Amino acid sequence: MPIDLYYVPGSAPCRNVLLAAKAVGVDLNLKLTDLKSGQHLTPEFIKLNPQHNVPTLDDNGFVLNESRAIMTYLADQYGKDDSLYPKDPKKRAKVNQRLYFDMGTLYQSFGDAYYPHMFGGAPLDEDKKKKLGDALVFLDGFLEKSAFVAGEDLTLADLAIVASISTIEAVEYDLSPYKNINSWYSKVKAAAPGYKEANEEGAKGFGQMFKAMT
Amino acid sequence: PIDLYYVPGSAPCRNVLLAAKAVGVDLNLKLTDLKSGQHLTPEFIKLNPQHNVPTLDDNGFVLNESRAIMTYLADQYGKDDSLYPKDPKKRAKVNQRLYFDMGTLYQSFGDAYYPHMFGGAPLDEDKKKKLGDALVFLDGFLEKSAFVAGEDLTLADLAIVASISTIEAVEYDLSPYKNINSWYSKVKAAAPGYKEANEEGAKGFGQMFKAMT
Ligand SMILES: N[C@@H](CCC(=O)N[C@@H](CS)C(=O)NCC(=O)O)C(=O)O
Ligand SMILES: N[C@@H](CCC(=O)N[C@@H](CS)C(=O)NCC(=O)O)C(=O)O
Repeated sequence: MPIDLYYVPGSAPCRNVLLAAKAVGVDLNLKLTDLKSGQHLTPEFIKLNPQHNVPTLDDNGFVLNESRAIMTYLADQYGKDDSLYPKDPKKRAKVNQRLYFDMGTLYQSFGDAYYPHMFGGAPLDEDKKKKLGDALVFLDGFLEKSAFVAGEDLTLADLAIVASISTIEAVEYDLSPYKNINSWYSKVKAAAPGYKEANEEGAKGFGQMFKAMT
Repeated sequence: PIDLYYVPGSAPCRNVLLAAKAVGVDLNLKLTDLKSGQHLTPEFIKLNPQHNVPTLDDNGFVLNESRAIMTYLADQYGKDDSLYPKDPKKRAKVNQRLYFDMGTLYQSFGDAYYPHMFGGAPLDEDKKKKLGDALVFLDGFLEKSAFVAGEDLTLADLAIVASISTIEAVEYDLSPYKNINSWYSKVKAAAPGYKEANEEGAKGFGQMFKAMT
């Protein structure tokens, strides 16, 4: 059977996976799982994934959540060669490093600053914004030294980080200080297969939803 | 030589010290005093611009992010496939649990305790509750598997045991979680070098907590 992906388009973690699947060359059967209306909280979804979250991959009964685990699973299980996620232990470690940066530092700080404001009606906190800036400073630093985030080729880590950066852009955060981010971002938009469909449109939709909600 | 810049009370540092024991990698430990800015010297920053620990320096190859260092030691020096299986599906279960550990378990612990320990803030019982939720999910994982990602000790058990030992050290109450507690016993015994790598640092962290608290 085709591999199912339970997802919503505006979700950056979901876009991580959409991008990885396009880059690897995997067709997914997309199962829209609307969170507003609780589709992740049905009895059948809970049974599939006790954490009741998207993305959830179901590859013919093999089920994963965690976007970044899903990305590397697709790449190793279905990739034609290892360019997007090298077998070499050192190059692979660099990609993993930046995937953890993306989760724990970049995307975490974005969510910390923006989700309570968007979903909880909380004031946008300047201290929290600052910490998202600090994360952007680091990423700009990475990209000063290398063409892509984990080295000289586009890898899974650029795909996750672009999903996060496009989301940060979509809430109208000012990316103008980060010249290396900006140059890289243009490069990834052109290089990442299926960029516009897998990421750009969902990110733009997130931005619309942010405006509406705030 | 393979250097580790660290402090022992840090759960992310213990993540690595555990992995290093399990894989069988000797590390030259370089204690890094954070309170006096040793991670902020020019030399450090040159090595790791994020100025954080753990930092690994494997003969000039530099990494930060504990969980990436863990899987690097296995990938580069590993002799036991069962610790971090090469099979893509088994490996993905290990990876899934590592991301659970950073993004759900340890995240929710840090959100609940760090503001209090490091910010003077009072403990928010709703944030503690979200840590509870993460522990509920973990306890569930362990209902139908011996270890967090399958039937063998893996790198994911080692990260999660660093996290749970930290959670225990702040006197959070783990008695409701029967599967976590059974698993925790097993890992303390199964993980090579567990006391050296993890116990004293978790105890240290707990003392620090009690002092700052
Ligand atoms: N760390 C996870 C995050 C997944 C996540 O945050 N999903 C959100 C949507 S963006 C969700 O499904 N929330 C519903 C829930 O957890 O109840 C990943 O990378 O996949
Ligand atoms: N996600 C990183 C977190 C590392 C981390 O937060 N280290 C702390 C100690 S527990 C630190 O070095 N803080 C100093 C700083 O960030 O400037 C990992 O897993 O290694």
